[PDB]
Amino acid sequence: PALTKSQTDRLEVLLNPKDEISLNSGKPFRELESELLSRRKKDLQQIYAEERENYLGKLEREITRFFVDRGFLEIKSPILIPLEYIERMGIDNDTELSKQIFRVDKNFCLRPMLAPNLYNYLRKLDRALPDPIKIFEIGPCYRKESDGKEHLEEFTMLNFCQMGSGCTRENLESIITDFLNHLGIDFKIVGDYGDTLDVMHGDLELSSAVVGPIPLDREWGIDKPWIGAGFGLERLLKVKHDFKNIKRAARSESYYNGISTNL
Amino acid sequence: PALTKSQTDRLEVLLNPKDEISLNSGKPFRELESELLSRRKKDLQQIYAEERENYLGKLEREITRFFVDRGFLEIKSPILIPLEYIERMGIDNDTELSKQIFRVDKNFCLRPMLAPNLYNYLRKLDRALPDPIKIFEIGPCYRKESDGKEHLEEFTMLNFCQMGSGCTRENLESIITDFLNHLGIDFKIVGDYGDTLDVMHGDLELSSAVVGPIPLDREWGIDKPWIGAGFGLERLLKVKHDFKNIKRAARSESYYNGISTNL
Ligand SMILES: CCC(=O)NCCCC[C@H](N)C(=O)OP(=O)(O)OC[C@H]1O[C@@H](n2cnc3c(N)ncnc32)[C@H](O)[C@@H]1O
Ligand SMILES: CCC(=O)NCCCC[C@H](N)C(=O)OP(=O)(O)OC[C@H]1O[C@@H](n2cnc3c(N)ncnc32)[C@H](O)[C@@H]1O
Ligand SMILES: [Mg+2]
Ligand SMILES: [Mg+2]
Repeated sequence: PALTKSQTDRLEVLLNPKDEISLNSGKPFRELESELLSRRKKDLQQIYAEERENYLGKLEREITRFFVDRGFLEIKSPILIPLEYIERMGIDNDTELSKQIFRVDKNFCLRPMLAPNLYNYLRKLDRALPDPIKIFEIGPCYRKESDGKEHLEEFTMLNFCQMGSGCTRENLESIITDFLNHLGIDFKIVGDYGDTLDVMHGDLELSSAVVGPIPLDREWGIDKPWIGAGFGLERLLKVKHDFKNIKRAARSESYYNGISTNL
Repeated sequence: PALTKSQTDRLEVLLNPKDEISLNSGKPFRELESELLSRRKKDLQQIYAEERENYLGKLEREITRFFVDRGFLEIKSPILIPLEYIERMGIDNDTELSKQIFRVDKNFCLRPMLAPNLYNYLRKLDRALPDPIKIFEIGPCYRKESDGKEHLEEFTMLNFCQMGSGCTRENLESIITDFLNHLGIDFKIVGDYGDTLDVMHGDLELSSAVVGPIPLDREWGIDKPWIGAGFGLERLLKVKHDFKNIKRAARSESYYNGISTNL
């Protein structure tokens, strides 16, 4: 008897990429399930005995080393930010991204992006640090999505930026290229001062990158050239580990390093 | 002319511990301010030229290494959790901690603690990992406080726990002792199965620790012995760097590694 769709969904939860297992084979569900449970338990046992690191934490540490070694200051700014920051980012209540904001009190929200806080750091550090000013942050961001296969409501962004000298399109592309080649992730940069560039892996957007200046800058007290880009860590993990579903790369109680925890 | 209280507040923002500067000295405000601005800019310049690491990120990486090296699995679980988890933690709407929860939708909240998610991981991993099960998480937690000098609304917790064999009071105390002596933080353990222990630095609570089992366990499908403790990273930093105000240790736009960013 062929497998049901429910049975197949269950096995797919337990399936890891390159299991090299045959589903249309003849063996009963009970046996296919038991084999996969056995392998996934062995996977968790191996992690526990050997490395013990979470993929998302580990990627964050690897990205952090990359940017610190190339002259970028590590920032840790608030996750809960004023709603006023969202309007000052030019996100009107009429816009689609405005519908995606998780509001917290009358006055606050979960940040949907790193830009507002990094803008403020750029302005502030310009009074203390020599040109060029190079900073980055990694951390949680939040957007209400009709999520599915490549959007999470709770995700993790990297944003880096440089302000002052050396803020060219060529340098932005070179940093992106060095970064992704260091992680071992395949990509192409797609796009036409004011440039928006998308870093794609096939149809999947890994990053939006910007070559400033842009008019928004003056709302944040910024009047120098700048370059920057934002990457989703879960997307990077999804590509790197060949997960079919981005939920396998998320902060989660249902997956650990892409392995089902419902065993 | 003596300094005003406002002037003194301003200088205190710029003052770092062991500046060895004399305020009741005779020199005008303008000059004292200029000296401190100069030193704080030099501090940021030194960080930028040399290490480039944020203290909170760096402490997290150091704590992570400590626990991974001693057999604990690194967890990264959701920050946004179901409100049902809070009631199942035995936090009634009549309780004070219930007033402190940041609600997000009808159904979700920002986690005020790590326990509910770690409970779920303990139950799940018990089907896969050999006894004893040893896990930890580090990350953001949220409580509405009348904050002041030692509470933040947005803070960072470490929680570790062990379940199964070896779950004794002596072992819990030994792990706490090794951890704090590794960080170089002075402490005493204060307290009388079911034990609550507070780890104190003078009057400042660094941790609450628990020797299970306790009755709550069965709401989470846990029926084995366990031990665990939760530490605030910002409190640890405050003690370690001798900050007078915990805001200097927080995720912030006003302080970087305890140095004012308003220069
Ligand atoms: C100082 C300002 C600065 O430095 N600006 C430069 C940053 C420009 C860009 C600016 N940072 C920007 O916001 O784009 P995005 O909303 O498309 O998000 C960027 C990336 O986040 C990931 N991402 C976005 N939403 C999600 C989601 N719901 N789930 C998972 N990953 C996501 C995804 O990888 C996407 O490509
Ligand atoms: C599986 C369950 C488990 O493993 N349980 C063991 C954990 C027991 C204990 C359990 N984890 C517990 O919740 O106590 P707390 O609310 O007093 O918070 C603990 C610590 O967080 C810090 N802390 C708490 N609130 C704040 C704040 N508003 N600002 C800064 N630091 C804070 C502070 O260091 C405090 O000592
Ligand atoms: Mg985009
Ligand atoms: Mg307490």
